[PDB]
Amino acid sequence: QWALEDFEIGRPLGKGKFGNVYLAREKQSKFILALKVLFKAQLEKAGVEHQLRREVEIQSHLRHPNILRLYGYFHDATRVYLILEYAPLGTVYRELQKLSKFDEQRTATYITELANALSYCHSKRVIHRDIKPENLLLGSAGELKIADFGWSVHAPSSRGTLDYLPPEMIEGRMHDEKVDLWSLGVLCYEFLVGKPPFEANTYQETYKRISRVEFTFPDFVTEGARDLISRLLKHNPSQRPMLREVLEHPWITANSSKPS
Ligand SMILES: Nc1ncnc2c1ncn2[C@@H]1O[C@H](COP(=O)(O)OP(=O)(O)O)[C@@H](O)[C@H]1O
Ligand SMILES: CC(C)[C@]12C[C@](O)(c3ccccc3CN1)N(C1CC1)C2=O
Ligand SMILES: [Mg+2]
Ligand SMILES: [Mg+2]
Repeated sequence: QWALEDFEIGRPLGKGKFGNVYLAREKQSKFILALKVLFKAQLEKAGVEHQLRREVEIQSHLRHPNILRLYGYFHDATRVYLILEYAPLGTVYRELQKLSKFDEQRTATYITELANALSYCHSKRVIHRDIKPENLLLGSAGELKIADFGWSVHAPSSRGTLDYLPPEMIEGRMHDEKVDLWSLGVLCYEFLVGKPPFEANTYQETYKRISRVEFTFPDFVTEGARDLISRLLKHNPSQRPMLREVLEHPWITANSSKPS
């Protein structure tokens, strides 16, 4: 159906490991969108065909305002093209670099939107497994949108930076929905502080800090945020709260600008 000739390509939006993402306009409708370009040789050498199929399959059937739409795909002799919803306000990653850290209200609002999207996913027993700032995008009204479903699967299951991964996943053990709850805790901390809680200089040390759950709070982190973050970052996945508990947490309801 679709081919390259149906699109006018514009400025580069961002780069990933495989993805090279461009602004584009569909010629006949003038529909503005983002084109994620992937190199077949690279996908082949890495052997990640199965991940790309999951990305296309999962994300094209999901329908939630806080989840980035994927409309379709095509391919030519050297490349694959994913047709995505364009997110005009950029990444949460960029916004964090701009401001250093977020206040409590901005943080709590992002966490609610995230918890809302993750709740929809887990209801279908879909787990994302790669929640982090560069994969969280912003809409025209500044609303958060989860993207990059390359690592997602159907729980239960086995299998760059370790910073967002829970102990059971890094230790090669088995995992479920609770992995996304650990990542949610890591994100809440990084939003308020400016860096992720287990960050270190080497892969080897980061691994040690994650598996031992070694993190501390700066003085300016309030009691409420401390309580929520400490509940999310439990070694034992079953001890981690449910998304409903997160959305009803006193610190969240006191500071968030959006509902569940
Ligand atoms: N729909 C989009 N709108 C705006 N920017 C995007 C969009 N998709 C991706 N980007 C930018 O391109 C980067 C890489 O995209 P991503 O799909 O995460 O690739 P990868 O799977 O290689 O990580 C993102 O971090 C973001 O900066
Ligand atoms: C025609 C065929 C060879 C294929 C199928 C493929 O696995 C795939 C997977 C998800 C989405 C699109 C496509 C494109 N067509 N693949 C990419 C190299 C991974 C191809 O080149
Ligand atoms: Mg990505
Ligand atoms: Mg990916």
